[PDB]
Amino acid sequence: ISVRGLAGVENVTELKKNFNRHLHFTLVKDRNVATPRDYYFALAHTVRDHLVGRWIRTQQHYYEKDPKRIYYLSLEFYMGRTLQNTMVNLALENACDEATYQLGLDMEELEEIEEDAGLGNGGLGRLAACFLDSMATLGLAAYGYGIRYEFGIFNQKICGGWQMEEADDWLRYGNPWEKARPEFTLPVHFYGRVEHTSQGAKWVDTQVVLAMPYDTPVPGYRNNVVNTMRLWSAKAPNGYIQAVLDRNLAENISRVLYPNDNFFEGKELRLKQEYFVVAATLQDIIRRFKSSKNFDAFPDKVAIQLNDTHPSLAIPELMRVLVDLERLDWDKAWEVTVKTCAYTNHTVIPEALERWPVHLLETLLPRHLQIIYEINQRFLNRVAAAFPGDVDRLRRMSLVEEGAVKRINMAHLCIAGSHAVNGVARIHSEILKKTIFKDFYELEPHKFQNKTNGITPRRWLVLCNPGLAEIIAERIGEEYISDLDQLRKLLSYVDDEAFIRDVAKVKQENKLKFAAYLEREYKVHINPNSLFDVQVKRIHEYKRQLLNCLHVITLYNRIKKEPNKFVVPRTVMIGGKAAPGYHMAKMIIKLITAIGDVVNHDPVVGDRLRVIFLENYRVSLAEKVIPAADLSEQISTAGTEASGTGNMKFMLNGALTIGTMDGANVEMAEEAGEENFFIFGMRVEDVDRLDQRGYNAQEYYDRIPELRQIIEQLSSGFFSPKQPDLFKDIVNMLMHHDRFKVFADYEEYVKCQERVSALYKNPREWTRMVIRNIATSGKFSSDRTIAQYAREIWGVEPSRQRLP
Ligand SMILES: O=c1[nH]cnc2c1ncn2[C@@H]1O[C@H](COP(=O)(O)O)[C@@H](O)[C@H]1O
Ligand SMILES: COC(=O)N[C@]1(C(N)=O)O[C@H](CO)[C@@H](O)[C@H](O)[C@H]1O
Ligand SMILES: *Cc1c(COP(=O)(O)O)cnc(C)c1O
Repeated sequence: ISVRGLAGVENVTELKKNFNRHLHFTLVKDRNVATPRDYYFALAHTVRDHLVGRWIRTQQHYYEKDPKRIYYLSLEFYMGRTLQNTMVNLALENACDEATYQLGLDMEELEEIEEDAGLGNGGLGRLAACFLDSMATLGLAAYGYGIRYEFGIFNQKICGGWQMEEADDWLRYGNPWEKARPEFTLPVHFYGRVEHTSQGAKWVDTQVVLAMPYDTPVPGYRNNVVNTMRLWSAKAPNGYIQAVLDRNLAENISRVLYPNDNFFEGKELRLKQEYFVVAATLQDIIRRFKSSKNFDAFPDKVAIQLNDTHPSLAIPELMRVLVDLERLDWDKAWEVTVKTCAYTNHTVIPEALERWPVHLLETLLPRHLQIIYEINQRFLNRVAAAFPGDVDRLRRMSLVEEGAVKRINMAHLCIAGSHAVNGVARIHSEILKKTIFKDFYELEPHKFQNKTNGITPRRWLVLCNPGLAEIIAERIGEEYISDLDQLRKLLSYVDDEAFIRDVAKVKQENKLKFAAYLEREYKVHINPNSLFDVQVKRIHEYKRQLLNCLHVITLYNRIKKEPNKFVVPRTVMIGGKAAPGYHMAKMIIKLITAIGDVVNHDPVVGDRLRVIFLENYRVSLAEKVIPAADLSEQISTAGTEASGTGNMKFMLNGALTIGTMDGANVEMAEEAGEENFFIFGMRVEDVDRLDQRGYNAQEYYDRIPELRQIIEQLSSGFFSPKQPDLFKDIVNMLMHHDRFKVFADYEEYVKCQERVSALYKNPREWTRMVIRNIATSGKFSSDRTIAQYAREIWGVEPSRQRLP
């Protein structure tokens, strides 16, 4: 494969030399007892050596040049594995492949040893990771800042058809990429009280937790740029035994990632994590600023991007530093703060927005609450000046929410304290200005923007689908890898017989490889000559895995009704993690496995239909299953999925999409042409009209015989004979408390699925439509998204110029 680079003779020689050297000196092993794991580590250290010179030169270059610095703060960075990504970005893949082969090893088998760095829940976490990759590739002096969790998202086991959570001890064998930096450890304060003297305010009597940074290299695509991701680790400050044991209390701050996707859990520990990242990060930012070329120019030299409201405390924290410590007058400090910060909102689901009770804030961060109240007062003074007499607007826009439990609306704080606020897909950003943040948009229309998400073509095409990346390069070269819009050139081949044959060959190759993986690793057998119908994403009610479930049972029931009637064979795969405390999501996973239990063992169905639940869906699994997918399920209720990103890996990897007009699905359909998509169901307007007159699930049940049959099968125990009432909760929700209107999209979804099967019956036309999708996926590269952030928000110009 040409996109994988050269395997120079000297390079290969040197690599084998360093591989053996590391096995000896670093791993302290000898070939006779070395395990595949040992070899994986020897290769990883060998590959890591190649990043060092560039890492040092890059950071040195920024200190010398002093460009504006981009600080991307996030509580999640779902990086996945690093070995292949590093070889790809450094053009070492073929060289290492040859070197390892000459050493009698299979590089791919070695790659399977590496643990996914799973410091993320799903979309938002992965976006942070794609963004890091694009910022480096675009030559931006960007710094990823987060927290080094000891345990990322739990490993999902399925036992008896149910999800079981196991700690994700990803650091057991170490992390060869990161570099501990204990020398740059910083103090973070908690609790305490505030004193107002003659020098202003003073935060005193605080408890200290130390933040120790660990730096990870972030390589751009062959431009010799290696940026940094700095993750903070909590350390206790500098009878007796119990006192030493109690050091765990402070160190617990960075122990584990809260496993919630699109759900706010107001736990004090989570608040600590948020302030922890923010306080330490901002000390780094101020220090760099001071040793650069004073505060008037701070915004010209610093950009702080908030990945949702998670690190929103950065606003009052910056004000605290500027006012309490640097002694800037409030007004000036605020001007600087707003010009420095920008907020990215990723959801409209109300239960996902952060609203911290004021008592928690008053106790844990007394000075920050005082600063927040002052920010609010001045902000509401401006609202009042702009809309005199509009008292309810004041109440609505306030950073303070009034109930039994007074809370602080973190999103309102972010809008008030940021010069830019953006949504993550056109429809979502428009919805923001129309509903949720309408008052704010009216007060400051210019603050509001859109930055449609993207995914990186390196990990999500070149790494995961080398076969596809190769046939594409065969026709248009390699420029598209960091200029995805060039994929448009592929429209010239919709009628090219060789390309049509190869696109289909590549997909079938991936399907065989994926089938081999499931047999080997999970001992699951799937029919390779079936349509691979895939819905992989976190289990949620709004994502409607349940709708997928209704369809699957429909397919089963239709086959049983007319057994001799031909149907396009399908392997329906659903995978994803459920937050541990999310009851319905866990019941849904169980229904999925229970459906398979019946469907997969009915002799009449045979291999015409199979339903499997893919265990432990994570980034590394996404890289295997997405390239093998024929149909991509993106069926959230219109208006609920802010953007989605899995939708865009599927499109880029040759799968056709069946989905609603939600999030970026809208833009995806627009780019490819609705005739090349399988859009169905209610649009946002329809959902609202239903909400206006009231959603009554009974009407659909009463009017659709096939739906009725399925609900009665669930309620009577057809999918749980030993426990007839097992799914009563799902049925009750669907029939009476379905916020996401599953029944309302059932008929159109089943009809749309019929249309999917019809096209699949025509391999040639299925493939030509696929080509029209791949060819128009360019807009969804994260390089485009990031270039937009740079020019429209950060005020810096991206660049593809190589470093020496
Ligand atoms: O005072 C200094 N003298 C010379 N080089 C420096 C100095 N401070 C930082 N650097 C260089 O700039 C890099 C950037 O460090 P940082 O951005 O503060 O993490 C350092 O690793 C050094 O190469
Ligand atoms: C707190 O809000 C979120 O986490 N929002 C989400 C997500 N759950 O991943 O963010 C990602 C990245 O923007 C979006 O693609 C997705 O539709 C949205 O739901
Ligand atoms: C991309 C990705 C997600 C987000 O997928 P959506 O379908 O947009 O929710 C979640 N998990 C992993 C492992 C991903 O790679």
